[PDB]
Amino acid sequence: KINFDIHKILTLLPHRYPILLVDRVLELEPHKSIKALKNVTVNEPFFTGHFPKRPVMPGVLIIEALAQAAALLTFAELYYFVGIDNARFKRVVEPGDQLILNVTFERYIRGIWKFKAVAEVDGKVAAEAELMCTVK
Amino acid sequence: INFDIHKILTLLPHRYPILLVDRVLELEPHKSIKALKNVTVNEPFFTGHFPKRPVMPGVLIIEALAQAAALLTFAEATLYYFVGIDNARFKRVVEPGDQLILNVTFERYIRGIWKFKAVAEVDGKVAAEAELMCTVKT
Amino acid sequence: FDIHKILTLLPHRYPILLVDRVLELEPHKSIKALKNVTVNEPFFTGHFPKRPVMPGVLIIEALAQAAALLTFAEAPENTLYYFVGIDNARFKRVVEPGDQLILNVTFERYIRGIWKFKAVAEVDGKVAAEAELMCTVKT
Amino acid sequence: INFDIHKILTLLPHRYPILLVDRVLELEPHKSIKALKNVTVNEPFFTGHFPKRPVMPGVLIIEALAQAAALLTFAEATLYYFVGIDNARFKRVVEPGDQLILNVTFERYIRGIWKFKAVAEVDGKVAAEAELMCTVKT
Amino acid sequence: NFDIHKILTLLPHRYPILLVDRVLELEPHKSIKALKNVTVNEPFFTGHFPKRPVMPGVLIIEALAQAAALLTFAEAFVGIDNARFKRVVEPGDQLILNVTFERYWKFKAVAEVDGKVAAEAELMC
Amino acid sequence: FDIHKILTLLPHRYPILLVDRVLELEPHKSIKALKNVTVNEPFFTGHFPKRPVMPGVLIIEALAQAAALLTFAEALYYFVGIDNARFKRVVEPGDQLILNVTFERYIRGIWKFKAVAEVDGKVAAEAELMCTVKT
Repeated sequence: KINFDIHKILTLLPHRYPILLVDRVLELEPHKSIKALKNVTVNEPFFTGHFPKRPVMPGVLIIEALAQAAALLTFAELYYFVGIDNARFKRVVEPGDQLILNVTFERYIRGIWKFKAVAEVDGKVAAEAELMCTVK
Repeated sequence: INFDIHKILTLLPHRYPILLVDRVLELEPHKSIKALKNVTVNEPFFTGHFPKRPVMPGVLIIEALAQAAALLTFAEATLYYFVGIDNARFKRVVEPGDQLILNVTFERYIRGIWKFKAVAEVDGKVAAEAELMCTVKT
Repeated sequence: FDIHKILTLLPHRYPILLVDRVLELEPHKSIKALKNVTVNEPFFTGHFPKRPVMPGVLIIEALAQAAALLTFAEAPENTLYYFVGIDNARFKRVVEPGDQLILNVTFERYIRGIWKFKAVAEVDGKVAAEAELMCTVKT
Repeated sequence: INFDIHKILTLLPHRYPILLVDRVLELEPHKSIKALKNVTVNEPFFTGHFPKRPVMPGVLIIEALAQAAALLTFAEATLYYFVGIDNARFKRVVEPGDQLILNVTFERYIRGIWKFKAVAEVDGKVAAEAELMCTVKT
Repeated sequence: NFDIHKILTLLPHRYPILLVDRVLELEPHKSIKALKNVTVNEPFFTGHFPKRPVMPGVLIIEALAQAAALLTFAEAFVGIDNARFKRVVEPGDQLILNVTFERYWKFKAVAEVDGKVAAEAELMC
Repeated sequence: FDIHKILTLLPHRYPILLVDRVLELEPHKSIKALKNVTVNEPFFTGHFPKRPVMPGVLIIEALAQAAALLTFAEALYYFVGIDNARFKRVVEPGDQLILNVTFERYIRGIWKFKAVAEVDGKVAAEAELMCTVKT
């Protein structure tokens, strides 16, 4: 089980501020599954407008985080979203949460990858979804 | 009905850097909406996505589709949250210069969940399509 | 041509690269370019908080970046672009999120390091702004 | 009359990233003003203009001067609009480290339009000069 | 024990310099344990440093000082001393902000990551 | 020397490069640098929304980068200590922060410095800084 840091991540993904959303890889079973982390703090650029009176992590960004972990899983050992399916959001995610990013490989069919993805906060499920991706 | 960024601002709580609807082109209240989102290289996400080559992140397209949906909800009538996204497919890369036409049609309401069919078009071709489910709180 | 050719020709980057695409190009004579205006632009938070209004000076900036594309095209980080003068600039319409700013620039004259252009920005076939622009190029 | 960024905040609506006047040093009410604008490399435009060589955009010097003109207009007396720029000349490249002295003398008022003579100086030498036409709406 | 929303009502600080995400334990008028999450998606990381992300030391002091204001204004910046930085704080760290009241407003402060001390300092207000 | 030499010597960038210009340099002994303070800086929007105030810790950071400049001038940057830092003035948009940094001692990988930030000739902040350079 491979474990690596934000420095290794930078060499693997083209994503940068303000939309690189994986801080750390905790466990990685190459080409099979990955456990990554995404710290959530009030000091991130979107919180100021989502929402002014009350900070809420945009759910589309939890999906983005997961798809970035999916990409680490692919690239480890540019990225493009092809499909999102069965996305369910089950908790408002806020400043202070750590966002465990669990993603498993499912299939590859002609340059499209299907992944199963779950984001947890404190053992509970915050969101889940099936992601489909391609590189170019 | 049709309105501008100024009415939009009075209807959505979203602000920069994640207010992603510029104009309402048509609103058939409580039924359907065609809204506009201008994509320009002068947006803060393009610097990181991706440094070599600008690409509008697919998820912000979904996000823009949801704010069109909230307008549909809120117009002719408080925070907006996602509960589900199904059958979300991305068919075209969207770039600086494109106008993102945001077509949203209300489908059902059930115990706080609003469901919509959403289609984002650029030049009359489908860039993304998804089914959206959202709720409203506090 | 598109935002990618544009990126290979101009040194300007965020938050001041204000041309998205080139619609028409009569090489060394004139250019019609496009700048999409959206509320998701960093200057709108400050200009103004109550009511988004595209700042007139940035329309001018967009017109001058177009002029520079006219200059650098059919002809990377270290050749820079500078306003030397602006004459006869008139702002006729307020430009807003939603508007597509059509950037029309025609080359008029070059001498001893200065390019003069006649520039007109339009929104929906109506004149938003017009100016005479004088610019130079260094290192 | 000498006042600071705090009085300034009460008189002008402009805010970050386009409030470009830091301090007023001299005000002859409704006739002339000397304001101040600190140029530092920690300003959001410098990263794009230009990467690897900071250059204050000339149009933001024009903007700074116009805000000094707005102050001249609003003090000892609600949005602000550019109507015109004429005879704009840029004589020095302005950089991080330079203090910009914003000199604005009122010149005429005809049917809604204020006109001003404007000069921006760095270290006693002229960085930019221009004639500015402005108007106040809603 | 209280959250970001509560914090927002007690500190005037806002983005990009509000650096307390959550208060884990407060013993009023006496001590506070506070949390500040560190992620690569914070605005300073892009120039500190370009090759290599590294949380500015002075920002850990800022976070501890905010942790200390919370101690002060709940149930209701003049000097730093003996500040030492022992560990580089990085994206992914959960920065635990410990602040005890030591006299009066002086404080002893220790920012811990993963139970190791990241930095420590005396603070006055 | 100017912001352009400064860029060639510090690795720091926006939004945390906080020296605009070096005014005097006694190589390996001392430095007088400049930091322009303007409302158009990213931190002011949050510190504080009502009322701009430059944060005390960013003055320290400015002084520390002046020390980096001093260390690197005629020959990554890490803070190791800060001592006897007092803040004696509220610095505002419009102020020029004069960054006075004297080098004192290098023992065992630690550079030590006395640092003073002045506004309008009067003292704004003063501190002893300990730093070290890695990689």
